[PDB]
Amino acid sequence: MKKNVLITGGFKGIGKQVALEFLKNDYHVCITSRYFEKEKRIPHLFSSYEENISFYQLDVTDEEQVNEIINKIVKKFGRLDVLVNNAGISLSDGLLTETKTTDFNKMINTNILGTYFCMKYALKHMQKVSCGAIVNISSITGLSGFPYSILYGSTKHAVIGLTKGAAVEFADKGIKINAVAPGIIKTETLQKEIDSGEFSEDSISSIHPMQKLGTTLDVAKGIYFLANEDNNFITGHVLSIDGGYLSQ
Amino acid sequence: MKKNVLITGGFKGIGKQVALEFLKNDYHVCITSRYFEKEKRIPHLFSSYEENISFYQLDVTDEEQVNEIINKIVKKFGRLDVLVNNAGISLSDGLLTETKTTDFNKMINTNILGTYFCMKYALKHMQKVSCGAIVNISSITGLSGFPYSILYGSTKHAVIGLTKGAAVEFADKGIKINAVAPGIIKTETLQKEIDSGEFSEDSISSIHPMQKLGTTLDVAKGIYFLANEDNNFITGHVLSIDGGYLSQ
Ligand SMILES: NC(=O)c1ccc[n+]([C@@H]2O[C@H](COP(=O)([O-])OP(=O)(O)OC[C@H]3O[C@@H](n4cnc5c(N)ncnc54)[C@H](OP(=O)(O)O)[C@@H]3O)[C@@H](O)[C@H]2O)c1
Ligand SMILES: NC(=O)c1ccc[n+]([C@@H]2O[C@H](COP(=O)([O-])OP(=O)(O)OC[C@H]3O[C@@H](n4cnc5c(N)ncnc54)[C@H](OP(=O)(O)O)[C@@H]3O)[C@@H](O)[C@H]2O)c1
Repeated sequence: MKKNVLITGGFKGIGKQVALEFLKNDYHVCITSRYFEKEKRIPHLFSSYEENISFYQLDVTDEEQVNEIINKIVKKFGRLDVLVNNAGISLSDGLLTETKTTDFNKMINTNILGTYFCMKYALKHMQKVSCGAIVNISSITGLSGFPYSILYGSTKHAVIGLTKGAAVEFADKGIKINAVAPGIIKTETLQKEIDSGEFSEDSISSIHPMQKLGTTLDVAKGIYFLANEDNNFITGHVLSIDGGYLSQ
Repeated sequence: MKKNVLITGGFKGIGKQVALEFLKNDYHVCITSRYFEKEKRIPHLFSSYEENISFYQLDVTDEEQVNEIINKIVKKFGRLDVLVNNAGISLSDGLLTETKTTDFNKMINTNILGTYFCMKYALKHMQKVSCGAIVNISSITGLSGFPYSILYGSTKHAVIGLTKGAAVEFADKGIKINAVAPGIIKTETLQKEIDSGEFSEDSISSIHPMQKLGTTLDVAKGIYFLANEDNNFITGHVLSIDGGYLSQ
């Protein structure tokens, strides 16, 4: 009876807040981790929402598993209203000439191929019912040049390419496909790097015109807006959630 | 007491639906017309919301009147949470070589100067309280070249310039300033232009990848999202509401 959303992730950072936002809006939420040990955290991370959450172990770089997991979800729930491609990694070295090819391949595998696999199998099902929403997560580095994050940015550019291409291809099938482009977001990972003193909050906050960091809630709200049933006419679009970064 | 929004318009087309959207979300709404006689329509257009609506006669091309009306609103309500620059005109002729300078100046006056005047005086007030949101209405023609709508397109490009410029300028002052870029929207005006027979619906909807026209609700929903209290980190952005038009 509830709309059903799959988030690649859900246990930390942006993904957890995305899960919470859909839960607060009466969705059934499928969340994932590579680690089966995370399933037991559910009643404690999402106190009152436990009954509306389903766990799946999933590595998005494993195409066969992506197909299996999405098939399982469709079989169990008989619907797949929304896919949120949250899973992503950033392996930041130094300048381009010092970067490791193994790092770039890992980012490609997770950020590009993982998003591609999830789209590919989600769309096979969404096509049949001529409805659904996909929201991909890019970055400001997906729309501009960012020193020391060139390779990550390249993958996030590629994500935008998958978003716009798929959008145009599936536009007449009533499926919406959009992306968000967050600026620097204060996740748990960043908060502890600030708390360990070796990273000044104001130092990184200053790259945004708004002179503050983004929150996981800022991102979750944008994703929810693009995904919900009241989105009838927005597709192929990249929503910047960046404190004004891309406008200068 | 209630959040207060000013819309330049409110009696027809996109502007009416924007009023309705803010009303449904518990705002007090100031709506305007150049024509004082429209005020008596309010109990009939907005049956159950009449108590939460205030009428102001306003021509946005008259800078003195813009300053007067915004001052009167702030004096009476003691707040101005949101400004929506809805007022705009399209005077289409033929190719660029056949266009009338008088038509261009009219569009410049309403679409560029009107938006600028309202921003200018709204920001003098919002600056004082370090909060507020402005949503401007541009167009897909503000982000692409559109034969036979070159002059209108030029004014809507200019709107984006005002949007991005002010966003960066006021970002550190807590004020959000964004725009929407709608595709072709089925308003009352368009509905009857299809009814006359000069246009087929399928004919003009075919320019959008989604193969349908946008609605006034589509636009109102996008505007509300950018304007509401839960937008903390989106500024300087142009939200496309165009059935995928700009993604091709
Ligand atoms: N943080 C930022 O400032 C920022 C800015 C712009 C964009 N983004 C993007 O936003 C998304 C979320 O970032 P975040 O900072 O919230 O990340 P995070 O806190 O590091 O969490 C990463 C999430 O992705 C999952 N994941 C990673 N690799 C996976 C794989 N191979 N298969 C399945 N799941 C995998 C993790 O699941 P398990 O570890 O439980 O398996 C976890 O849920 C990413 O795409 C990121 O690039 C982040
Ligand atoms: N319709 C579309 O497909 C479309 C697409 C992209 C963008 N837009 C833009 O969206 C906005 C609304 O369009 P719409 O189609 O809803 O327009 P509409 O139905 O023609 O309504 C025009 C509105 O603008 C007001 N207005 C016009 N000139 C004014 C002036 N000099 N001073 C104050 N108010 C003035 C009118 O008020 P009174 O007549 O009551 O004085 C009315 O409320 C415009 O900026 C338009 O360019 C529309």
